[PDB]
Amino acid sequence: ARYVLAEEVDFSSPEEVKNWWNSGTWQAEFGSPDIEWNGEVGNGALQLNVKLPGKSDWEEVRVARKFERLSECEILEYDIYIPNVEGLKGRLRPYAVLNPGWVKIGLDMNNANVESAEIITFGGKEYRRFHVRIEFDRTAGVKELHIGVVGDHLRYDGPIFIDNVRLYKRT
Ligand SMILES: OC[C@H]1O[C@@H](O[C@H]2[C@H](O)[C@H](O)[C@H](O[C@H]3[C@H](O)[C@H](O)[C@H](O[C@H]4[C@H](O)[C@H](O)[C@H](O[C@H]5[C@H](O)[C@H](O)[C@H](O)O[C@@H]5CO)O[C@@H]4CO)O[C@@H]3CO)O[C@@H]2CO)[C@@H](O)[C@@H](O)[C@@H]1O
Ligand SMILES: [Ca+2]
Repeated sequence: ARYVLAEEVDFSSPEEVKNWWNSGTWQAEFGSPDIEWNGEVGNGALQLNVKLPGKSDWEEVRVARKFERLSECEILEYDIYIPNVEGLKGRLRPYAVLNPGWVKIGLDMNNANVESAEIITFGGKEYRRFHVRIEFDRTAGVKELHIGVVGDHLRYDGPIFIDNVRLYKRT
């Protein structure tokens, strides 16, 4: 099948951040501010301030945005960056959800142990980089994309960044 890019969010400007909201948590917490713009990471990225205790297999924080063409789309991609602090252990289990309908997509398709990760550099600082690619079916009536950042025995108190959110549809 062939696809074109329908929507893309690169967070080049802080005014994009108002389109995103905190859609909840599960066995994890947001700090304050929960979500903010960061202009160094990714030349602009969405910064989630999180606290994951690292005691269970599913410790989730979630952000969301409306996308008018979401019901026409079939592939989602995004990047997650985590500061390359020494000693971090555990697994990320990132996924996403389409709503209305709370349609969970990509469950356990992009899981990554943090210990053996690609790195990327911004501003002379290193970040662990995790790419997420999810295929799904055209889903009628959906209008919101929720991105779920999930830790699995990943004890971490600090920022996690999202960037390069891309949605593709068929030509
Ligand atoms: O407010 C918005 C929205 O929230 C809804 O509630 C959400 C809630 O906030 C959470 O996001 C919750 O999250 C669940 C995930 O969707 C998913 O179901 C996840 O499933 C995991 C599971 O926990 C477990 O880790 C499992 O591990 C397995 C593994 O699959 C394999 O079988 C292996 O062999 O065994 C292990 C161990 O058993 O893997 C699953 C993923 O594949 O569980 C999360 C915790 O429950 O989802 C809720 C919705 O279901 C609602 O309040 C809604 O009303 C509201 O709109
Ligand atoms: Ca960016």
